[PDB]
Amino acid sequence: ASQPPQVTVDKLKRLENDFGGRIGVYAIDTGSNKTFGYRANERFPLCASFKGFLAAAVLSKSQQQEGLLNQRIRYDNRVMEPHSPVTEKQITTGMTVAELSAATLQYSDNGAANLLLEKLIGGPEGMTSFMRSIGDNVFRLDRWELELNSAIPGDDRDTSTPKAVAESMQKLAFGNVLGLTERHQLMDWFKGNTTGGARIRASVPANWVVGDKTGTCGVYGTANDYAVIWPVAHAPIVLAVYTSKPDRNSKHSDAVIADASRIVLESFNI
Ligand SMILES: C[C@@H](O)[C@H]1C(=O)N2C(C(=O)O)=C(S[C@@H]3CN[C@H](C(=O)N(C)C)C3)[C@H](C)[C@H]12
Ligand code: NA
Ligand code: NA
Ligand code: NA
Ligand code: NA
Ligand code: NA
Ligand code: NA
Ligand code: NA
Repeated sequence: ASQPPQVTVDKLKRLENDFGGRIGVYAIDTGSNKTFGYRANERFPLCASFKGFLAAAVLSKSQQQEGLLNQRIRYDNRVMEPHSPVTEKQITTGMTVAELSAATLQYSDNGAANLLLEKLIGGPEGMTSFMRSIGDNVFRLDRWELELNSAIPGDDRDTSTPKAVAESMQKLAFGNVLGLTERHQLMDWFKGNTTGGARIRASVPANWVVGDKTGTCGVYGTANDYAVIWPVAHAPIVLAVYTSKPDRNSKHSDAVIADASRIVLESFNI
C-alpha cells in the first residue's frame, strides 16, 4: 500500500534540481518499521539540530542525579553568544537546568547550549559520547556554538546523517535509553519548539501533532529539521530532512524542507 521507493526518489530528485542543492531524508514508521531514505547516509551539517539531543543528554544525566533538572545555574558577567533570546533575559534570576534545556531546544538558544555543554555534558566531546552511548556511531559534535555552524562542504566536523538523526530520535522518543518520565519530558519539549513552523510542521495537516528541532547554519544554503509526527490514529513517524547548497552565499529554503517532508510522508500512504 505504500508508494514505490523509486517514485519517492524521483520526486525528491526533481525537488533537488529546483532547489539547486542536496536534500537528504530518512523516515521511520514506528508501527510497521517501514523506512525510506534518500541520501540517507550522506553527511550534512547539524547546525542547531544537535540541541534536541543535548536536551536528551541532560535528561539522561538527571535520570541518575536526583534533582538535577531543578538546579539553578547563574552566569553573571558571562558574554552571551549571538541568538540567546531566553538566556539574555535571565541573568539576574539565573535559570534551572530544565529551563536551559527547554530554551536551547525550543528557541535554539546558544547561551543555553554552551552553558549546558560546559557545565553538565562535557563539551562537544561529551555530546558525542552521549550519542555513542545510545548506539549512534555517526553523529559528531566537534566545536562549540557558534563555530559549529560553518557548514563548509567536505568538512565532517559537526555533522550527522539523516538516517542517524532519525534513528537516534526514534531511540530517544520510543526506546529504552530514557525512562518514562524522561521520554515524556523530551517529547513535551520537542512539541513546544517555536522555530519550526515553516518546515516539517508546514507539511502536515493541522490536526497532526509534531515535535521537532530545526537547524539553520546561515551559510551554504544549509538548514534542516527533524521530528516525531503523530498522524491521526496512526503510529508516529520519525523524519529527518537535511539540506545544503554548494555556494557559500546562497540562502536556505524553508519551503524546500516542507516540500521534501510532504513527499516523504505522502509515500507512506497513511
Ligand atoms: C545562530 C545559529 O545558532 C542558528 C541555528 O542553527 N539556529 C536556528 C534554528 O535552529 O533554526 C535559527 S532560525 C531563527 C530562530 N528564530 C527565528 C524563528 O524562530 N523563526 C520562526 C523565524 C529564526 C538561528 C539562525 C540559529
Ligand atoms: Na504520483
Ligand atoms: Na558541518
Ligand atoms: Na528526569
Ligand atoms: Na526555558
Ligand atoms: Na559560524
Ligand atoms: Na556538501
Ligand atoms: Na525556495
